[PDB]
Amino acid sequence: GLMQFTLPVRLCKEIELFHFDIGPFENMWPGIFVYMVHRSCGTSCFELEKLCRFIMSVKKNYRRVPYHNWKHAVTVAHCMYAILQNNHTLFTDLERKGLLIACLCHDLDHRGFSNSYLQKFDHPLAALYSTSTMEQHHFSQTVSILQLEGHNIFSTLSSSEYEQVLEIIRKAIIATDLALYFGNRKQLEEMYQTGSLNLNNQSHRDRVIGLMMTACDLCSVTKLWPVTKLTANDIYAEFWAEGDEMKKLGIQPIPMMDRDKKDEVPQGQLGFYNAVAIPCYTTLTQILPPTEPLLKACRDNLSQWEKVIRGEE
Ligand SMILES: Cc1ccccc1-c1cn2c(n1)C[C@H](NC(=O)c1c(C(=O)N3CCC3)cnn1C)CC2
Ligand SMILES: [Mg+2]
Ligand SMILES: [Zn+2]
Repeated sequence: GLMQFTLPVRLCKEIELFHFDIGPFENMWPGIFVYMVHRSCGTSCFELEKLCRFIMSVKKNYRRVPYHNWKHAVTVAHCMYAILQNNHTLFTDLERKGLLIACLCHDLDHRGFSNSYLQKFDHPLAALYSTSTMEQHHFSQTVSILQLEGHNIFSTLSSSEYEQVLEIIRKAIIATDLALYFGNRKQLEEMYQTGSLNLNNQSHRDRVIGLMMTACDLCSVTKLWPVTKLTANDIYAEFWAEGDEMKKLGIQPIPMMDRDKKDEVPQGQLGFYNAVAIPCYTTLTQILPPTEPLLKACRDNLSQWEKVIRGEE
C-alpha cells in the first residue's frame, strides 16, 4: 500500500513528456509501466501482487520479432499515459484502468505479419476471424491471461464495471486495426467541424478512444528523429520478411514489403505521414488540445524525411 515505484531523476521528469523513449534496459520496463499505472490510476487501482503477475504473463506472450514486441507494448502504453495525464478530468476511473492495459495487451502474440499475409497464407486465425484478424487474436489472448489463477487485476470491480472495462479494452484493441482508422477519423473530423461531437455520447467517446489508440500505436513518428529513424528499421525488418514470405507463396509483394525497393522508403514515409500520421494527430489535437506536442513532433519528423529525399541526410 505505502510501496511506490520511484524512477531515477532523469526518467521521473522525461517520462511525463510525450517524446520519452523507455530505453534499452528491458528489466526496467515492468517498473516503468507500474509507475505509470500508479500515477495515472492510483496505487489502489490494482493489487500489486496480481498486476506484477499479469505484466510478466503479458511479456512472456509477446514474441522476439523486430518491432511487434514487448518494447512496442510498453512504448504504446507510455504514449497513452502521457495523453491521460495531460487530459486529467476528461476520462472516467474505469477508462484510465482499461486503456493502459489495452495498450500493453494490444499486440499480444504478434508473429510480425499483417492480416493480409495471414489471409493469403490461409492461416487458421483467418478462418476464426475474417476481419481485424490479429486484433481479435490480441483481445482473445488478453482475456486468456486475465483468467489465469492469480492474474485477474479487475477482480475488485463490480460485475457491471467488469463488463464495461472488458468492452473498453476490446474496442480499444480492435481500433488498432489501421484499416478501421481512415473511416473512424473521417467520422470524427465531420463531428468536430459540424459541432455535433458530444463526449457524453458513448458511441462518440468510443470513436475518440479509437483515435487515441491509433495515436499511441503510431507514436514512433512523435519521438526524437534518431528514435523515429531507428524504429523504422525494425518496422521494415518485419515488412521485408513478410515480402520474402509473399515471394515464397508465388506473389510479388507491394513495394513496402519488397526489400529490393529500399530506395523508395523515404517517399513511402512521406505518403504515410500525409495520409495517416499528420491527419491522426491533427484531429486528436482538435478534440484534446493538450496532445498538440504529438502533432508538432510528427511534423518535425515529416520535415526530417523530406530532408532525407533532398540528400541532406
Ligand atoms: C509505398 C512504399 C514504397 C517503397 C517502400 C516503402 C513504401 C511504404 C509505404 N508505407 C510505408 N512504406 C510505411 C508505412 N507505415 C509506417 O511507416 C508505420 C507503421 C505501420 O504502417 N504499421 C502497420 C504495422 C505497423 C507503424 N508506424 N509506422 C511509422 C505504411 C505505408
Ligand atoms: Mg497491432
Ligand atoms: Zn501496435
